[PDB]
Amino acid sequence: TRKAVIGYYFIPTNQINNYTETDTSVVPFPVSNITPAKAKQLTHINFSFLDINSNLECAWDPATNDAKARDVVNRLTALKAHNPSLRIMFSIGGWYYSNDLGVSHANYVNAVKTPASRAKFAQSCVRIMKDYGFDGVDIDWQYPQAAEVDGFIAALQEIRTLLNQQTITDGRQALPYQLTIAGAGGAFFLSRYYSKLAQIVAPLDYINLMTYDLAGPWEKVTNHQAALFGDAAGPTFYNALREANLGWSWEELTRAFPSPFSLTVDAAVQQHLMMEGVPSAKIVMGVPFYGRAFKGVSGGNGGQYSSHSTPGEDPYPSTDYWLVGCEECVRDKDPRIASYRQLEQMLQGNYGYQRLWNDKTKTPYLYHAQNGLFVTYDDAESFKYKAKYIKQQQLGGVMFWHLGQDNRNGDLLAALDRYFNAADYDDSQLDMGTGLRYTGVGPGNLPIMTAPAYVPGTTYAQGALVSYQGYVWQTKWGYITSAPGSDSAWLKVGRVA
Amino acid sequence: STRKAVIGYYFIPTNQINNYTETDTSVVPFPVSNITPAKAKQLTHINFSFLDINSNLECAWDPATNDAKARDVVNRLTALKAHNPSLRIMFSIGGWYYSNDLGVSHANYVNAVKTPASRAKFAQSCVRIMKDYGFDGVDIDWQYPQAAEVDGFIAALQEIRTLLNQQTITDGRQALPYQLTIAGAGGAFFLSRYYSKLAQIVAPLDYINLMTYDLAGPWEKVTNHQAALFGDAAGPTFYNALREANLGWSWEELTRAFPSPFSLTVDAAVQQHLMMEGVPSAKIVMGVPFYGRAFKGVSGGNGGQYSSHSTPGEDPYPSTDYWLVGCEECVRDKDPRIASYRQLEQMLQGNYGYQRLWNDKTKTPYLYHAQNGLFVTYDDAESFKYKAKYIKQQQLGGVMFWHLGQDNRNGDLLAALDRYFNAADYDDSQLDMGTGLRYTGVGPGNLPIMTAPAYVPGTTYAQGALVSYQGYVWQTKWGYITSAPGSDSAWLKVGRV
Repeated sequence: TRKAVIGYYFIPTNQINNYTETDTSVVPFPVSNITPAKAKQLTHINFSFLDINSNLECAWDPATNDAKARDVVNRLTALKAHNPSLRIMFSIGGWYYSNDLGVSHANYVNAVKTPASRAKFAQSCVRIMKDYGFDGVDIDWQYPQAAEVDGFIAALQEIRTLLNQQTITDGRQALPYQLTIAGAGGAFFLSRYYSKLAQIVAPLDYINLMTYDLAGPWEKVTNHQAALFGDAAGPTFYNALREANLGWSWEELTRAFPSPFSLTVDAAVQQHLMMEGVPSAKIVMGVPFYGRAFKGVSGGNGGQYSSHSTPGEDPYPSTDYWLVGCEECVRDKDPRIASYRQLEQMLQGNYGYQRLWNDKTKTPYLYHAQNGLFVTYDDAESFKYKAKYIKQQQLGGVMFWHLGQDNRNGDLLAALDRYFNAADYDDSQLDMGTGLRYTGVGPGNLPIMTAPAYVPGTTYAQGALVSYQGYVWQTKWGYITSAPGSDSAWLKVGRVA
Repeated sequence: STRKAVIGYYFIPTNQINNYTETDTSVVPFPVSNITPAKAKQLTHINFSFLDINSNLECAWDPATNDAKARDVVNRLTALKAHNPSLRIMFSIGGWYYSNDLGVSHANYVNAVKTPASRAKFAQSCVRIMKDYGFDGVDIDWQYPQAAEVDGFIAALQEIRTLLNQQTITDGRQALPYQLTIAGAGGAFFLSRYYSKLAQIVAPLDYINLMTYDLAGPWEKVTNHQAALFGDAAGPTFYNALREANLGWSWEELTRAFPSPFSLTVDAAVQQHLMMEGVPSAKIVMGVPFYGRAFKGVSGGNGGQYSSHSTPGEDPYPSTDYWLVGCEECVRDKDPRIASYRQLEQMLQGNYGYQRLWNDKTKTPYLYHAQNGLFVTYDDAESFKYKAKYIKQQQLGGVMFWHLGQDNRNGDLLAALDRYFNAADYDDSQLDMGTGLRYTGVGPGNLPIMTAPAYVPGTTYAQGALVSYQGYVWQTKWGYITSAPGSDSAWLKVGRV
């Protein structure tokens, strides 16, 4: 089955309102930059972002010129003429609109509250989808928590019911309307809804993991923002999933959530697979088409794992643009982030950067010795390892943020497509390295084990193993005269064949 | 100034009941007349033991019991009330022999609490037995109900409480109400069976009498004190079974409440009870042993403490070798592994080769026989000074002990307990409680009082920040916290306002 390749197309309201395909100082990335070749390389384009208004319905930002919005969407849906499998999805949410302190956060919480609100919200999503010509709905709430999760789940279920009926009504069985969400790619935010992952994923075609932004100026130590595997020399983090309302014992939590651990792409994927009922085929790995930069770093390890003097707040609080050669940073007023397009140009500009590679994390980084700069980013080489991981782990595919950040020729997208589909690419001998893998085991993903059946009336010593009611259990202490189950003395360690 | 409870077990095997006499210790070692008026005044409760739960699922005497003899023995005990208007003669149902998992009547306990009808019939039989023989309350000693049986056990106790309170009104006993108590586990391993529902178990009781002894024994590989008040870092430590109880707490919560490994001591048991919300200190009674446990084959260097040994742990004693030199009662009872304080005192004053030593951390005595390689852990009037001070400082309900027949002829241990609680001329203000290890877990029931600024919606908090909300003080487990305590898993309750 073809791997999904989901690329975000993000355009701010002011660019839609002044949309033009002949002035990059107004619209840096017009839809006309997406050629038939690029369209064939994508399976989904996530148009972003729509929002939820105070009337608790899906809607465009009110300042949007509707005619111009339709025109932009039309340019994207016209790409389907070049690829019969391509879907132009629309995404509702994003950090700015939906974060806890975001401008529309209350609308997300309130829309999912009751059967009536969820029905009204769900119907609005399908109305918008049909009115503008989209092929599916993507929800990007960053992120629901606590009492909001059950409502969020019911909302997704309702949208799924409505989309499925719309597929039949429209005779779209060959290209059914889809439903996806962008999910947390790190344990801190993931802990908010982790316990109910199976219910969240059930109504979805895919859950697109935001496996990037795992490092940044807001952290005290420089690090790779999207390491595939861990580097013991790099920083480690508290495993927040140990605090999710799971109802597991101390041993169970400890075995499932080693801590401290390496915040990596592999960690997020494995944390999702640890939960029962989350299929690998629905998990999509996200990758960044941009890098993050730090200043005031020390040499020694190429700027890796160093203290730094980079402002961590937003917006960038200063007027000094210190990322040498990054003119894009000047225009966007932030020297802490840059598109791959720009980073690649900086590499061809003889500006003093050295491209280095970490063979444990399988990601590149730039080090500017002279000025004390470190940049963590991804490229066609790190994507070889990530694509092989997607294949080996049987994931659904890849997602990326965002199309406008690829170089002009679209090389990163072309690479992803090549690694999944080209007859002339062979990664059978690609060595995945010895970087740290996430090895937690959840009572939801126990290995097959074999042990003698439990015998009532028997007294068991510490560490004894027995099979009982479908699982293999181990004693945590001695003189056990109780049967396996809720009784504190027994630990579920495997599944009986 | 509420009087501390002093609860002594009066245990009498059936054959002694059937051959009861107060003029021939060869047949009845400890007859009721040995409880002089002076001793009766020092007790608040005598727990007559043991009754059982029969196949009919009702409280009952041992079938081989001569009922007329039993009634006469009981009447002799209730006659003691003539010397102490506060004295209650309770009866205890259970004990290890009848109710342990592999015990002869275990099935009856599990079955008696299964349904509303089985419970009503069982509860009714307890009150009937109480009234018919003239007892003043019901003590249940099931060792011990398991997780699946706990809810039934709780409901049974609530039923008995309801019937007892009705009987108190019907009998005009407002001045000395009928009581309900249980003997509770004094070590974490057995306590973990019902720990999660401690509050519910304790609600219908006047007292929960902790069996804070037998914390060392031949079933353990390392010799140790069986009732250390506080811990000795040089002694063995144990796995904290409570972290595996069915609490539903988070990793941080479980970890801070249940350090592991830990020192199995009397203080640990008491503090573990106080950590639960709804368990009042006034209902907690500290058990103490009037007997010592002996080990053979110990080595030197620590006076016999913390040594490997060659003592059989099975019951009955699997040999005919009575190796506890000087212990005549051990031959009588065919078991050299247990000796009454009465017998130990005689062995000490004899010239048998024992040396009495004192561990100033655990605040308990022990005997070491250098010639034969023997170790004995026991309690005496000196260890009782520290335990009585602890009962007062911690505002516990009182003390319980097993058993009356093991005190010396002058009743010195019972007299000591009464002295430490009630003598106008005893002063323990200067008694040094030592530097032994205290149990430092913190749970919902013993959060320290603290102050912190009120939580403010919309504020972002760093790692370690403290706020007050809903009457508790909370601290963040990581950074960039954007929601409220009780809704965001990043907050840990660490104090009480």
